[PDB]
Amino acid sequence: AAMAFTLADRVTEEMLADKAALVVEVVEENYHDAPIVGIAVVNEHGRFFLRPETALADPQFVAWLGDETKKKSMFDSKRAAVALKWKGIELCGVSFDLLLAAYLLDPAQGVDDVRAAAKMKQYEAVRPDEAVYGKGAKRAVPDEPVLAEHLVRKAAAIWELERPFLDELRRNEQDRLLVELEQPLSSILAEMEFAGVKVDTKRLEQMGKELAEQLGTVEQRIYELAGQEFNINSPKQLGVILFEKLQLPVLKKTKTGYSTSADVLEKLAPYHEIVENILHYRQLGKLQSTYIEGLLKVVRPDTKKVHTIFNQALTQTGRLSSTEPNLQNIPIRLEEGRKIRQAFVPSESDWLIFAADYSQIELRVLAHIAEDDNLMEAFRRDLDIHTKTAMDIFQVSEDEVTPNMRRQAKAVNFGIVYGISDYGLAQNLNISRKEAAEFIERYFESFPGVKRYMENIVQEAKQKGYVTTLLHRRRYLPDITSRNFNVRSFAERMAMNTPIQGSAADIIKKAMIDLNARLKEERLQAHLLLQVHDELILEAPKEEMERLCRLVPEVMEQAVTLRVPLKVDYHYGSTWYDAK
DNA sequence: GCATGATGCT
DNA sequence: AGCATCATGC
Repeated sequence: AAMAFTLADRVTEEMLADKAALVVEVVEENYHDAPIVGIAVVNEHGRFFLRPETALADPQFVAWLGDETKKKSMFDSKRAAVALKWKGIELCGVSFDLLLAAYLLDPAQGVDDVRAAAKMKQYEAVRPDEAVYGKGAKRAVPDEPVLAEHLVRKAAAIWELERPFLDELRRNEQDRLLVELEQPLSSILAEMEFAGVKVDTKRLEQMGKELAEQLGTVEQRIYELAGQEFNINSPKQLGVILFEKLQLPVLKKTKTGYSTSADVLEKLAPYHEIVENILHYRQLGKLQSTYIEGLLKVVRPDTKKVHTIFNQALTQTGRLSSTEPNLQNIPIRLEEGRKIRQAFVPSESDWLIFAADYSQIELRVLAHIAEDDNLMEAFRRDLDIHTKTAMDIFQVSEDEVTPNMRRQAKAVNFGIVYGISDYGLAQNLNISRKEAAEFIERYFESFPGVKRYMENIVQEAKQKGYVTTLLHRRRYLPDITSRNFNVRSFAERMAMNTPIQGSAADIIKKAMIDLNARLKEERLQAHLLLQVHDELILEAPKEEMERLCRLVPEVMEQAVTLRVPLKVDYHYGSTWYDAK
């Protein structure tokens, strides 16, 4: 039974009411400089569909869009906001975003369209986007009658679902999390994505050139050591040359066939000169394929800029994800990949890259939530946490902790974070489980408060059905009651870890909001470019560096008040590579 | 078209 | 942990 609506030929005053559900449809997944396919407005006066060419050319409609006092409820308003920024139009007054409300209520649902969110409340009078647009190749905008009905039905759902969603968010004590955190953050992310990051493609093209040289050299060497040419990129052909032709030991297998996993080849290293070349070849290869060739594909030729899209409603912990390209995983660990960061430059002459990062925010958050005296005292002293952990679990003085001891205490801290899995520890430390488990027990002896928190949180997750973060983000853990050891075990590790990774996500999001408010009050030209989980990257005139050196760390450190201090380090330079 | 398995980051 | 991407290959 079709839904009633006016298929408008011109904008009317009726369509410019004080409150409305608004749909500004951008069908391309990547909404940067993309077409707006149609518009729908549902308010107390009715339902309307507007062709974009006419409404976006109407001064009253554009003014209504930018009027902060004209409240709009939408689904993924960041997508619309950015598609409109590319058209020189400002979107304001978005007081409710259904995608974000759904995400906060339950991130595991995987809500990615209005139909998915509506189903959460037994509302199914709207179709899934995939159903009307199709998938991949066959994707396509349908004819106006079909298109117009779909947009109006989506707008009507938002109009109807706003109250029940806000009601549940309030019961969950998540209303402010939505209104004061995620929604204001959405607008900040829109500015970042729209601004983009400048790329020195000539540099990138020079690197790919040398990398192509190296690659070819290591690849030929590998054919020598193997005695024949094969597809090094095929773990299949790889596994046969290593474990059959060269008879290397099988220390590990995969579902079917052999495992050429990274650390397996690490173990194999000692036996053959070919293993080191395959690992090096894999390193240069990832650099070439993903970070030179892949990057170059998404750079806009007109501006030499790259515009990521931050998925704000995907992760189970409250973290953001980044795509097309992923700017949260640019190489930094090994020096050869790190050089890729030389290609990321300021978008204006005489401007520089400024990067600030939290120092151990997770362990600091853990010290705070577990209220572990030893852990809190360690951060209050701003101690090297890995040396301090080594001192404690190995029972030696700072003087006697050796590099191998620190590396292992560091391994327990890296693991500790993510629910401290001893099976995974043992593999990381390449030790037996009984030994890994021994490390863990010595940790809990030294950090009793952390032990108690892990126990208490697992009990809570069981009792309530979910765990929450500092700012009330929530994660349901149905598997924590499983009678299957493994399944139940993972959920218990999520119960321990989510409040840690999730609260750190909360903290840095609030810092971003606080920072932009300060940057504006100061009328600084400096602005955010990226966020990579525990660090913020900006660019600004070289003349603003000194003010930034003082402003950025302070805002980040003061975003929330914990039982221990928050510490932020920062650097700046002429390329991302130099902001170190 | 997909998943498998691999590397990259926090 | 759990994100995103890319090459293979069925």
